[PDB]
This record gives sequence, structure tokens and C-alpha cells, in this order.
Amino acid sequence: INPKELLDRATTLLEEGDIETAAKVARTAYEHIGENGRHAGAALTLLGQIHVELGDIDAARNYYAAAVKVDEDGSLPEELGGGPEKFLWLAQLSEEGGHDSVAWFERGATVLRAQIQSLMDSLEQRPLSRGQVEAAIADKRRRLAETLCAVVEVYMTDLSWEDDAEQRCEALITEATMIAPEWPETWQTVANVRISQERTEEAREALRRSLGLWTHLPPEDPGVPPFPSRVSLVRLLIEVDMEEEALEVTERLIAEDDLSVEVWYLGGYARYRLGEKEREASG
Repeated sequence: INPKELLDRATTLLEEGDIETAAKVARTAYEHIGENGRHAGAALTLLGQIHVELGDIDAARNYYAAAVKVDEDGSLPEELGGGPEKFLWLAQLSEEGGHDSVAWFERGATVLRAQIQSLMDSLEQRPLSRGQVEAAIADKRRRLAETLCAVVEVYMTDLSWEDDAEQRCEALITEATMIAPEWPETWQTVANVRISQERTEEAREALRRSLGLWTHLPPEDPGVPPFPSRVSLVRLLIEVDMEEEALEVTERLIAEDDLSVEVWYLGGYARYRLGEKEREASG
């Protein structure tokens, strides 16, 4: 006999690790809410999130799609809208990719910009305690940063037709440089763009800065880039003829996971080219 109750339990059940029953409680919750209820968006996004951790991508994509359909603008309060995240996940889950993917990315990103601006205005009113708001903004900026860099990768891969693809990236890395200068991935995204522009030496400067933001950090410490990022880092370092750096990176990856295949072939191809440079020293 309470709408918000089932949702708050579903989220708790999702953090409990129990995804099966969480999917059940959430799916039942949306029934009482209705197709055009007041919480429809916030519920459907949760249904989508759960079916991602499960494995059903087809159902999760439709849930997120249905979550958009009620509120396409994405203006509505997260508590009832479900936030901008669904747009972002409709961009990731999209099997089509390309302009279809970039479309959803941009919608999500614009909302994030709005929520950040609205929260920066909340700091001015200063509601007793600043600090929670400062952290909540840091999360939104990082998410926005994650999204920006993700769009670049699409323009660095799938979409490479119009000249539009170049200027779009140059602006994306500009904004990404502003909102998350502490994030290693951004400078990897910067470096990657510079490589497409053949500005080789500029790619070096970014990769060096990206490295210097975590290379000293403890493996345990949170800050270090995820495994598939550091693998992409290696692939860059070799491209800009920075093999010596790549050796130290791979070497760390092997210890963290002695099962990865591409990492070994990378670390090998690294020392190979590095060796070819040594054979050039004498003759």
C-alpha cells in the first residue's frame, strides 16, 4: 500500500547482492505504479539497471527505452524521472552504435550539465551543510566526463566520415579537460585524439600526465584506471613510441591477472619494437 516503499527495498536488495529477488520486487513495484504513474521513470530505470547485472540486455534496453518514453526531455526530478543515467545506458547498450549511440550520449550529457548547474546554485543557498553537495557534484562531473570521453571513442572509431567528427572531439576533450583534470582516462582521450591529428609529441605530453596521476598510487588505492583502460593505455604508449613506459604498465597487469591474453602479446610487441630501436643504435 506504498509506492516508494517497494522501490527503496528493490534498491536495497540490489545492493544486497540478491539480484534475482530484486528483479522480482522491482517488477512488481512498477505494476502498482502503472504505465503512466508518477514514479514510472524512476522505476523503469531501476528495472533496466537490474536486468543489466542479470544478463538480459534485451529486456534492460526496453526498460530504459520505456523509461525515456514517458519523459524524453529528462527535465523531471531524479526521484520520479530516474535521472539522466538511462540515456547513458541506452547509448552503451545500443548494439547499433554510431550516430544512434552518440544521440543518446548527448541527451544524457546535457541533463548532467543541468543537474550540475542546479546543484551549484544550491551551494549558494548553502543548505546547512555544503559537503554532501560538493561530493554529489564531483560524482556528476565524473559521470559527465565518462560520457564525454565515451563519445570521442565513437568518433575515433565508428564515426569518421564528415569533418564534423574532428571539431566535435576537439571540443569534447576541451570540456573533459575542465570538469575532470584529475582523471587519467581524460588525458588518454586527449592523447588518442592528438594521434589522429598526427600531433605525436602532444600525445606524449598527455600520456605522461595521465601516467603521473596514478603511476605512484598503491594498487589497492581506488584512483588507478580500470584494467581494460590500462590495456588501452599500453596500446597508446606503443603508438607514440613510448615502449619503456608500456613495459612498466604491462608488468603490473600480469601480476593483477595471470589470465589475460592480449596483455602478454602487448608487452611482447612492446619489447619487440623497443628491441628494434636498440638494433638501430649501433646499426
